[PDB]
Amino acid sequence: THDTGLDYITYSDYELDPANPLAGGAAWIEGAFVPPSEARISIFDQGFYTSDATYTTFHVWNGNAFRLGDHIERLFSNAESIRLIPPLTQDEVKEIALELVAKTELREAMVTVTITRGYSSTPFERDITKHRPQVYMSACPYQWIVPFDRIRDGVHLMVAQSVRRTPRSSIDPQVKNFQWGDLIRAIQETHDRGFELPLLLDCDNLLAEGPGFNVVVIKDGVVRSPGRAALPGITRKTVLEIAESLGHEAILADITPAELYDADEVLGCSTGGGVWPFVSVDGNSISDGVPGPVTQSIIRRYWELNVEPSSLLTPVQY
Amino acid sequence: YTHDTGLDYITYSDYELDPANPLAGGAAWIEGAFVPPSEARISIFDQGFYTSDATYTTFHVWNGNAFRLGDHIERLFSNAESIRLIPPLTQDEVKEIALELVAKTELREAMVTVTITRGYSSTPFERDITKHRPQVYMSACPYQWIVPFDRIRDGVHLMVAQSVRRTPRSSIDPQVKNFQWGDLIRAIQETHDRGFELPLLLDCDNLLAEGPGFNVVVIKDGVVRSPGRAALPGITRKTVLEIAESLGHEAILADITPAELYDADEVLGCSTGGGVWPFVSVDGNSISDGVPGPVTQSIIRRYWELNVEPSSLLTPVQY
Amino acid sequence: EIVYTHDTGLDYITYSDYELDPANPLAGGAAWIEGAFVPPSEARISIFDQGFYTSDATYTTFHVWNGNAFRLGDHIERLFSNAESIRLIPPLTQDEVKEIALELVAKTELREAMVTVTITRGYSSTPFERDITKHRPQVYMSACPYQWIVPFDRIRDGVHLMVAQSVRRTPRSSIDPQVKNFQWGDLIRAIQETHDRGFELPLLLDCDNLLAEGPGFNVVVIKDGVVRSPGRAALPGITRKTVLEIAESLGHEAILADITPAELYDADEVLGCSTGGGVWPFVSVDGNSISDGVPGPVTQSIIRRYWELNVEPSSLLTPVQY
Amino acid sequence: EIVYTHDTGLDYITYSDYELDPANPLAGGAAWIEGAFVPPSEARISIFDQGFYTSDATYTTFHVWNGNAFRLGDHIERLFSNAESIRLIPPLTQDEVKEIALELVAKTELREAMVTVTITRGYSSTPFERDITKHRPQVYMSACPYQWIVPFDRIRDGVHLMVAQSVRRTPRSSIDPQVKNFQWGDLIRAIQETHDRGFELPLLLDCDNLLAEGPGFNVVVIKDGVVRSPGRAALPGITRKTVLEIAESLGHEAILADITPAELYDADEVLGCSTGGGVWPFVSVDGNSISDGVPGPVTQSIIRRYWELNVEPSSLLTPVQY
Ligand SMILES: *[C@@H](CC(=O)c1ccc(Br)cc1)c1c(COP(=O)([O-])[O-])cnc(C)c1O
Ligand SMILES: *[C@@H](CC(=O)c1ccc(Br)cc1)c1c(COP(=O)([O-])[O-])cnc(C)c1O
Ligand SMILES: *[C@@H](CC(=O)c1ccc(Br)cc1)c1c(COP(=O)([O-])[O-])cnc(C)c1O
Ligand SMILES: *[C@H](CC(=O)c1ccc(Br)cc1)c1c(COP(=O)([O-])[O-])cnc(C)c1O
Repeated sequence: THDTGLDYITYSDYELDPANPLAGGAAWIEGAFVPPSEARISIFDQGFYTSDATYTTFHVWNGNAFRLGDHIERLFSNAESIRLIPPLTQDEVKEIALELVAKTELREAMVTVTITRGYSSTPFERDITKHRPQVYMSACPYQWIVPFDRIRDGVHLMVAQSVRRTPRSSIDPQVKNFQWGDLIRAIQETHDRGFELPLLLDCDNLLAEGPGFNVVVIKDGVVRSPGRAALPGITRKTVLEIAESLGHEAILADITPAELYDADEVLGCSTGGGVWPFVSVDGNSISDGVPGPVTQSIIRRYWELNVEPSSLLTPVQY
Repeated sequence: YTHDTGLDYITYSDYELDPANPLAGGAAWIEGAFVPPSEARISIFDQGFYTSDATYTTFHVWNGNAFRLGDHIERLFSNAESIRLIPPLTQDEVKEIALELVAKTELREAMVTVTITRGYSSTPFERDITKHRPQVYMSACPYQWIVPFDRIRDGVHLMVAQSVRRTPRSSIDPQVKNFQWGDLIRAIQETHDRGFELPLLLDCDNLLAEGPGFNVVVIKDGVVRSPGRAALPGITRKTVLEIAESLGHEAILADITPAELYDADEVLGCSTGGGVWPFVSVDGNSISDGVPGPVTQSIIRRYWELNVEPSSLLTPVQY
Repeated sequence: EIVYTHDTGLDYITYSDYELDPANPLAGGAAWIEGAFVPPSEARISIFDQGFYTSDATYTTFHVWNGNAFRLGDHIERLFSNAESIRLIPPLTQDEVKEIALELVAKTELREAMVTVTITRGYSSTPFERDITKHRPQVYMSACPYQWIVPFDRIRDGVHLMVAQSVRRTPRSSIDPQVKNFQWGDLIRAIQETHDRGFELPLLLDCDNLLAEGPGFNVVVIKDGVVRSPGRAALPGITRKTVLEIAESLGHEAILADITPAELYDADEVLGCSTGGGVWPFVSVDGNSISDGVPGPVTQSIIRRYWELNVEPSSLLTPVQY
Repeated sequence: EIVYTHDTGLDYITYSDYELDPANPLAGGAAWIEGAFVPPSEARISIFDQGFYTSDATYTTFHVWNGNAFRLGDHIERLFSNAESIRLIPPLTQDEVKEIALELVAKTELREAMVTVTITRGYSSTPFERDITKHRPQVYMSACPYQWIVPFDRIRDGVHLMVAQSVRRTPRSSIDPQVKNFQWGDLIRAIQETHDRGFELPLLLDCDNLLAEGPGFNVVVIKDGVVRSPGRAALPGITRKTVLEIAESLGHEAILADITPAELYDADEVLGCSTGGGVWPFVSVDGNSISDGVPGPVTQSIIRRYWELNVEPSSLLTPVQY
């Protein structure tokens, strides 16, 4: 829990049971519910040594899971893209994940579901029937990519020059993955040059995405986000739906660096922190330099959707 | 842990594993402890897993001797430096621990992996770089063969991948050994679809790159060439080019076109995982007369001699 | 002997019935160069024009059918936009270009024609010029008989497509395909590969292995009643624009998108489009049949409607004053 | 009026002392087009030549200094090799090309000159021609006064380099930089960026973010006595070849290699080279000084030796018969 300093983001008023060994954090590994200190996987799992895996991360707020159906549908689609047959159904995954959160007692949480090729085979296996895929889960306190004061005041963005986003013809960014070699290089560049977060470009020098977040660009009342070298984010989807509710045209598109610098407003979005403003790029102010009014309406409406009763929410049974 | 090979130049050791030893035939070193394979586990909160923020190397032991251990650990530490990772052990400390690990398994023929990660005490968004706490993990297992023995003798059928290309140096550098195999796995899958044995990937410029776990070498008019850019600087590759120079051939790193691959006199593959083997066809097209060439055969034999003949390439394991 | 008409064997494509005046030295073909209307044999440019030796130029090609120019306004707007993208200031206005081009066609007496308008950086300057004010851009035009990228029997029966493997479309970060240009090094390589492998036309892929375009044409892919065409590594074609408008009028969702090779092979229908020939079907890819290997019904209705739009009085048509 | 000599301010570069005959209509500049020797104002080509509208062509540019052609054999060999790479069969032999080119220079009376030889696919066919035998390739030549990519004072004092960020060199998988070509879309963008950011010349990177080349020149990087130049995304320059030979003669290791931006910034010395100006220093990159910001000693000895090779009797020189 925290006091946020923002009227639209609150936190539950509760205390964790110290008699419960899973309280405040836990994992599900090979059929067992375990505490964080016992949450370990085999070094012989291909999910480690060939990163042969995909995943998704959903969140729980005030005791409700946000867009669980969308999340598990994306996970299973991503698994299909890499020819991975999950050993559980979508319904089974949902039930186990919700149970895991319940055992932690966490009302505000992050829940990761990972599917790997497993430890019963190697990448050179001739017989595809010999592969034995694994599912791993973890539930932890909600994590913030940017702090609360920066959600209010905005963040300073940098366009990376020493690295570009991996092409779809090598390792597809539309498949959520742990292969962050390029994304880590971008973070390191950000430390060197003295900025807060990086945005990468693609092979054609068009806007891609950042480490753990999508970017959105607002110009003359039109709301645009990168369609190609970017994860199809659930937060992004929500942002574009909100934009349409407010009477704006909202579309996926190819966006140039010139268009980024010349934008009315710019924002970032992710399951890990929700929505926040980007007020400058490479030290150049975006319209002056303070969070724009369309961005502010979007941020407020997003957090309303986390609490107002709808089909977007699934109650956790504690 | 042993085989009859059917080849005069590859011979396993004649011995038996002690069944009273719980580490016999396989073991790992994890967070200061020597453990059996079933207890060899790492934290899911290690960044080496969830951001693949790690590098590694794999060396081998043959007839009780580690092969080119110094070169291997030098490459590992160089790769760590390339990704700004400060190892928590020295090169000497790593060598001593790795050799002890093998000794405890009693394996005379083995594969030994040394991995360095960013660790589990921090996250990718950490503001203070001093807060990172890197980890070292090791494992020792029986020697593994990327191709079987009959195929080392008779040759392998290669495929040039069309649905995927090797990750560029401007995204994830192939010259840093890494676990980020998304492209390499796609290539293996394409090989199953099209009915071939192993794949070779191309780079962004449609020049020869490398394969999943191996380098490629191309021989034409007595000149021996291997890809210099989109390829790991292999220790086996290095040995192959040294052997070629010994035999009086010009041996160089270079940019190689697909046309040059199809028109080659000889083609071979190399890796710590299996040594050296011939590639006798590409996309169903024969390389020369479709049988292993004579320069390839001399290289294969000489490689295995170097694994047994007493030299500075060898380091004895104290069993 | 200039060929300027044909019997097509198709009820929806009909040439005009007329004769060229042999007393006219510009009849059947002509050019506009440095203020002068000239015959083809005198249609020459300076080797010192940067439009040649650095290919520092852009262009467009429109057509005339049964005495009417098709979508002239859209064509000249795209040309001027393409010029702006490469920082080239045209020495004529859009209106002036339209007037000169229409006159040129009139002088040829051609009722069915292809008209190319080219803008170059010129011959008064070099690429290393320090003072940008010293550049003196040039406009060149030519008008010729209508040309067909594919023959009439293939418009009816369909064409055999090949996906290129030895070459890829130049990236937007080097030479932008969204700017019409003469820099065809990649496209010519693709054509040569089609001769090697024994196919009729090539389709190139982009850096991400997504569908791009072909030499002188855009590609369109139809699946479960949805009509899609490549948005990135492709010229914003005027024929493409017309095809998508027609699809919407038939009640289909019609969009620009990123399209995979798997999707191409698994398509219900595939077609090609260009000013140079209109619209035609692609019935196989790499020797694999698309559906049952015959032109699909959505494609057929698009082809027929396209040619109807070339004759039915609309704002898409501009009459030539012969 | 025609400028054909200068006082250079440099002891190692000296023009010839002579006067052009004003009775000669080809004096000071001329071209060879379709079998005819013509003056610059009549030097024109057909707009229907594919060398224009599909840039389906390759070329080379050699120079003449103090009445001798420099490395003519190497130049014509590269030209014929480049033609072969794009499946273009030249309509003249290498000997015929040499003889015609030398005659052309002789007719201009120029002792210091630039000579361009171009081979195109021609005007007797189109890119869609089914029968390869129907292609009729053309050769075009021009001879002009020697041209300087950088002025004399900058050869002495050095040039300010910029690494381009808005554009990258066309990949070998689209349009090959190892085939000399007129397809300069990326190179022109780089020049434009140089005007925007306030620098003198640009250097482009390749797809892997490694050093490529510049517009009309190769780059060379010197570090701890080792001399290196980009091997992949770069023309195999004749000037580059000469520079590396000179480096070996001075006792330096001289090699083609993959070079990173970090290595460029950290270099002891950096230089540029081309037929169009010879050799010159690069003293800063993106406003950052290379070493102490003045031309390095290895660079200076290379520059001087290059110009010695242009005058000292050797097999590198072919005399023009005036
Ligand atoms: C390393 C691949 C291996 O080390 C390995 C080990 C066991 C097996 Br069954 C398969 C592969 C590798 C190389 C080889 O370089 P070196 O000879 O080990 O120094 C080459 N290229 C890639 C991409 C690799 O991963
Ligand atoms: C334009 C190509 C042509 O206009 C053309 C003209 C005549 C012939 Br015989 C062949 C080609 C082009 C397009 C499509 O242009 P639009 O649909 O007519 O506006 C698409 N892609 C490329 C690369 C082109 O050059
Ligand atoms: C060749 C460029 C030239 O030939 C040239 C001639 C005159 C002028 Br003012 C400018 C340029 C070129 C090279 C260098 O090749 P070489 O050393 O002359 O054999 C390198 N890279 C490119 C892209 C070129 O065009
Ligand atoms: C995944 C982002 C996360 O799941 C995540 C988890 C914890 C933290 Br502290 C930060 C981020 C991801 C996204 C997110 O899109 P979505 O809105 O969660 O669907 C976007 N882009 C990339 C590359 C990601 O990895």
